Amino acid sequence: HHHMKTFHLTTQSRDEMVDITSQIETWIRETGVTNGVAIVSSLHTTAGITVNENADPDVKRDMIMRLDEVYPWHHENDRHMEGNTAAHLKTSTVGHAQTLIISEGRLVLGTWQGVYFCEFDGPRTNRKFVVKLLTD
Amino acid sequence: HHHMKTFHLTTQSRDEMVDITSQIETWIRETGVTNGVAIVSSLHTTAGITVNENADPDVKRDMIMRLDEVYPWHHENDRHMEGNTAAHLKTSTVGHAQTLIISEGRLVLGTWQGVYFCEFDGPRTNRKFVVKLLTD
Amino acid sequence: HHMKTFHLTTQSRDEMVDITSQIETWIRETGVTNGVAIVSSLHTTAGITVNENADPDVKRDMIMRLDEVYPWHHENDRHMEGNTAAHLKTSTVGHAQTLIISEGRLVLGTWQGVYFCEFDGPRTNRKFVVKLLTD
Ligand code: NA
Repeated sequence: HHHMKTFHLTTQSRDEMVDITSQIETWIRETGVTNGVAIVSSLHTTAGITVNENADPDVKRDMIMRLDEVYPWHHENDRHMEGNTAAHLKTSTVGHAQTLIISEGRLVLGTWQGVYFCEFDGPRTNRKFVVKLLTD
Repeated sequence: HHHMKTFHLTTQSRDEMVDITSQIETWIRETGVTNGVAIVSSLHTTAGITVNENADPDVKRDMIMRLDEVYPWHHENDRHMEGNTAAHLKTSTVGHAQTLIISEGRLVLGTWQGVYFCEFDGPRTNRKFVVKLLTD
Repeated sequence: HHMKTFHLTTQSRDEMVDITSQIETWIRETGVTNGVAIVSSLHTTAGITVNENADPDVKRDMIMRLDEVYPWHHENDRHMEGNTAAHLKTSTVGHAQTLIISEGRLVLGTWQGVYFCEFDGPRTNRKFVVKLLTD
């Protein structure tokens, strides 16, 4: 498996930030990797990956709200037939992937940092992200 | 071998998203790397790298259009007299670099993911990105 | 395992601090020649970016534009602490950046420097980490 695993999620609304930290960690533990990096990569162009505050759900609510204002869903100048241009912008804005450091078997994250799958075009039943580990 | 290759682009307009997936894949094949990661990095402060929809050109058109509204070219509060502040914002917003996973001698990309060089201050004759592979 | 923590004290709400030289000094001390460096903020309100390292007006303008895109005060914010805008700016530039190391130097274009982006200062003992992976 080359320390690579695909994870599956079902999302429940257009916009959703799903904390995936524990899934990543549990799987690092399973592989036995102690030091290196983890690449966490959405397989989608309308859902991304970010790191942000892990405790107050109002942070992620406010992130979703602000991004909805920065990139409104409807725009008169949009040409992309599918209608989900805003989700493509949001995905490129937070990133499709994040690179995390692994030290002594743990993700190197501050106390309040968690890893989120950022759904911008839900609800969808088939969402996926990949985690790939590289060891020192 | 260092598994690092630099690529040259000439861009033809202020804003341009150029699909560079083939350059990256071709270099992976040439190096014989089967599993690991690829770091794709712009050498510029006014062009970045992103992963987004790789089939409908209207996605790229709309991305450029939306970014132009988020970061208008002319802004009364700008101090940077060269006049390309907006390009600097766009570059930091999409990122100067992306990290991709390599599995079975190919990039791990979802169905519609491609890698784009995002020119925000063209046309320019000597744009560069670097592809660095790391092996398992 | 070539990982080091660095502390910074920031001096205003918004500050872009050039950390390039600090990263490069670590690399030189470890003797790592080729690989990658992962530069990662430990904070949800400060990020890491790569941008223009010569003209201070670029980073002034970056801070200004970000403050317009994500205004500090917003009637619809529910996060009562008041620093929502810092969270958005952090996710927008990124909490971390990956840099290539070649011949003991960061692979950076002429005007490219690495910045710690404070969006909720001034604070003491802001931190980032640098992890090196060698070929
Ligand atoms: Na970003």
